Amino acid sequence: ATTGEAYFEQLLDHHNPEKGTFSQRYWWSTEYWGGPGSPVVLFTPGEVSADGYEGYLTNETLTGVYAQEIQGAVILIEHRYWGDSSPYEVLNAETLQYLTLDQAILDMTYFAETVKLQFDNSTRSNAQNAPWVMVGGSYSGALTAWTESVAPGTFWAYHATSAPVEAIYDYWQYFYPIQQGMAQNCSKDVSLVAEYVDKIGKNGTAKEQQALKELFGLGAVEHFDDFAAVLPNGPYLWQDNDFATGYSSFFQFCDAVEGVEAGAAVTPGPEGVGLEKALANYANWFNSTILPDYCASYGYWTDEWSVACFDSYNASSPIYTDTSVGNAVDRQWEWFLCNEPFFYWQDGAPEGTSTIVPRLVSASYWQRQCPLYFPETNGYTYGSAKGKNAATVNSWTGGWDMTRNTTRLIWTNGQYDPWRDSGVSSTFRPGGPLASTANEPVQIIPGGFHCSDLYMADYYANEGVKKVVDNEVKQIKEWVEEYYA
Ligand SMILES: *[C@@H]1O[C@H](CO)[C@@H](O[C@@H]2O[C@H](CO)[C@@H](OC3O[C@H](CO[C@H]4O[C@H](CO[C@H]5O[C@H](CO)[C@@H](O)[C@H](O)[C@@H]5O)[C@@H](O)[C@H](O[C@H]5O[C@H](CO)[C@@H](O)[C@H](O)[C@@H]5O[C@H]5O[C@H](CO)[C@@H](O)[C@H](O)[C@@H]5O)[C@@H]4O)[C@@H](O)[C@H](O[C@H]4O[C@H](CO)[C@@H](O)[C@H](O)[C@@H]4O[C@H]4O[C@H](CO)[C@@H](O)[C@H](O)[C@@H]4O[C@H]4O[C@H](CO)[C@@H](O)[C@H](O)[C@@H]4O)[C@@H]3O)[C@H](O)[C@H]2NC(C)=O)[C@H](O)[C@H]1NC(C)=O
Ligand SMILES: *[C@@H]1O[C@H](CO)[C@@H](O[C@H]2O[C@H](CO)[C@@H](O[C@H]3O[C@H](CO)[C@@H](O)[C@H](O)[C@@H]3O)[C@H](O)[C@H]2NC(C)=O)[C@H](O)[C@H]1NC(C)=O
Ligand SMILES: *[C@@H]1O[C@H](CO)[C@@H](O[C@H]2O[C@H](CO)[C@@H](O)[C@H](O)[C@H]2NC(C)=O)[C@H](O)[C@H]1NC(C)=O
Ligand SMILES: *[C@@H]1O[C@H](CO)[C@@H](O[C@H]2O[C@H](CO)[C@@H](O)[C@H](O)[C@H]2NC(C)=O)[C@H](O)[C@H]1NC(C)=O
Ligand SMILES: *[C@@H]1O[C@H](CO)[C@@H](O)[C@H](O)[C@H]1NC(C)=O
Ligand SMILES: *[C@@H]1O[C@H](CO)[C@@H](O)[C@H](O)[C@H]1NC(C)=O
Ligand SMILES: *[C@@H]1O[C@H](CO)[C@@H](O)[C@H](O)[C@H]1NC(C)=O
Repeated sequence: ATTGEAYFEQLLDHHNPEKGTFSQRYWWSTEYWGGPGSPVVLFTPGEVSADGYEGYLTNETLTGVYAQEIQGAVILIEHRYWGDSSPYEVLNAETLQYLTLDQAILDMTYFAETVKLQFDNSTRSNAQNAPWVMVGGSYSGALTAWTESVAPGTFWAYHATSAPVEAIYDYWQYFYPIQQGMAQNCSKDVSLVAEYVDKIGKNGTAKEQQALKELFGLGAVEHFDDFAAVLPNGPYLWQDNDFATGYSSFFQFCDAVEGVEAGAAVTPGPEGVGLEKALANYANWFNSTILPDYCASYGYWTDEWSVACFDSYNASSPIYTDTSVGNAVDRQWEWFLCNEPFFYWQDGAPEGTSTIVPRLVSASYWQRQCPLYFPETNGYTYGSAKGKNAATVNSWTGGWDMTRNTTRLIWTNGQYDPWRDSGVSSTFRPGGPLASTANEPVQIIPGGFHCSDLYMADYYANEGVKKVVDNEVKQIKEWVEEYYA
């Protein structure tokens, strides 16, 4: 009773049943369940082992809150090819061929119709006889949206928060919301430094380049674009923020760039400190607070001051060659990027557009790594090597244009979510950010980050988030009640 774990026999290839099944881990809770015929909330963590995600079964998360508000069960399902839910122990271009969006979608619908639940083994709790609500954020949010688009008729309702539904090759706009959200002074100074790094990369002497690398403690990094590629570590911490993280790693970064200590009486205004100070501060912040134990955290290395993990040009690096399901880099997600292909390459902005990341960090810098991760094996290669591209995925899914004709799907996006401009509220989406309708609601959380509505800590910290949560819960509750009308 109440909680449990089990294995579901998921179809390897939904288009060829006869190729067989594999074991896929899921967890359940009936804590708020009303009994046979009551609703069910389904959620996958997405691109990660499900270990330590048990919280999504409780009302400390939005999934548990939905369940509580509609008297439903809650099921956490581990995504295929992660954790204990991989059909193969070795992951290369051949074995990864069944890690595709299409498969992942049909997993969800097939599971909802097919699973034999321990808590109700009469089919009264399956999707045929009870309203299932699929919820997700980030990639899992996209999978949720993509399912409503590609495979409607199983789930009663869908909620996708921070969903990158549009595949984008040169996703320089990853950084644009960070640039909008950051302090004026930090934004300006980080920009200065990023542009200076471009300048030295292109038009500097060998000594100037060696010296610049020394400032960051990266004298030993061979390729100048590998060095440039570490600078985004600053802006990347924006993605770790929510409304309950306070003076987080990100805000420490900005303070370091501006050159002040936490709680300083005297701070610079919006003008900032300028290049000379900013560069010094940025380099020292990285050298002293980020570099130590950075490579060691991958497990493949152990020296505190190692720079081995920064080498994107070494084809033998364990980052590329570790084919195991438990690999440290999440090559499973890299597969989706190179194969589907999503790409989502996080780049410096085009000439003529202000950037907070060096232009030397380019789409090409990332695309070069795909064949290192996935060398041709038995004639099998990554999709984008056979000229599959962004348009390939978008034609089929609809991308951010799947919004034309939707049924009981609600969206949430964050004002300053790095993933915003790959989703329906992108400032760069043709027709503009998607206009909310009663049929297809979209809310943008003011000052929001990535999936800021999933954590109930954010509900209590922030009025904006509470507002948004109340609305979307009420919307799911109204839609769910309609099922029984
Ligand atoms: C120019 O450059 C400046 C330098 O970089 C730059 O400055 C800083 O700006 C950033 C951006 O806002 C500041 O960020 C944050 O800081 C907030 C915390 O502040 C206090 O604490 C820090 C750190 O110190 C302490 O803690 C450490 C250990 O953790 C100790 O070692 C230490 O002893 C301290 O206790 C400190 O730096 C701050 O200091 C200043 O402000 C105090 C007043 O509070 C002054 O006394 C002091 O002199 C400092 O100020 C001076 O600078 C300001 C300008 O910033 C001048 O006006 C002033 O005259 C002085 O010169 C504070 O002591 C932190 O809460 C912020 O985070 C919140 O928001 C983010 C973003 O949304 C959320 O992700 C996060 O979860 C958190 O959210 C919550 O609060 C929101 C309300 O803002 C709310 O919407 C949200 O829901 C959530 O709230 C709820 O939770 C709260 C608890 O977390 C709760 O209170 C609330 O009720 C809700 O429950 C953010 O991290 C950064 O601190 C500044 N750094 C400085 C000044 O040193 C400046 O902005 C740039 N300017 C321009 C124009 O570009
Ligand atoms: C920026 O990054 C550098 C590495 O790229 C850091 O360095 C060095 O770090 C330590 C600390 O100085 C040196 O080590 C020694 O530490 C022990 C401490 O007891 C000594 O007993 C012994 O002499 C060690 O050799 C490293 O050797 C040195 N590494 C390299 C490759 O130079 C540097 O500290 C860092 N700068 C900042 C400000 O953090
Ligand atoms: C979140 O869920 C918990 C656990 O179900 C809720 O907790 C408790 O509150 C119930 C309703 O008031 C009580 O009847 C239970 O005795 C109590 N359970 C436990 C284990 O402490 C909690 O209220 C929910 N949070 C909100 C804001 O509704
Ligand atoms: C490229 O990566 C490989 C694999 O990690 C590096 O390999 C090796 O070098 C280490 C550093 O001395 C040795 O300690 C390892 O035993 C060794 N491992 C293997 C599998 O060869 C290699 O040095 C890297 N090459 C460059 C030029 O950096
Ligand atoms: C369903 O569960 C009940 C629980 O007691 C069990 O007795 C019954 O045999 C189960 N039926 C089937 C068909 O598995
Ligand atoms: C480097 O030099 C070229 C040619 O003078 C110039 O047009 C360009 O702006 C410089 N590039 C960078 C990145 O600063
Ligand atoms: C929208 O889709 C529904 C369900 O597939 C369909 O029945 C309806 O006719 C469509 N409407 C439009 C305007 O395309």
